Amino acid sequence: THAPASCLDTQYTCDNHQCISKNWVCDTDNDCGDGSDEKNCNSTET
Ligand SMILES: [Ca+2]
Repeated sequence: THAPASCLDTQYTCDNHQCISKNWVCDTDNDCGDGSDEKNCNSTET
């Protein structure tokens, strides 16, 4: 019994509850607007 996450399976759930592609997460461009997809990442890209 798997628990279905928010948004699509291949989608990411931003802090703003936005549903973007998981391939957009931490791609050095804020997709969620608030940039939560970029904030949830561990790299010194600045
Ligand atoms: Ca992004």
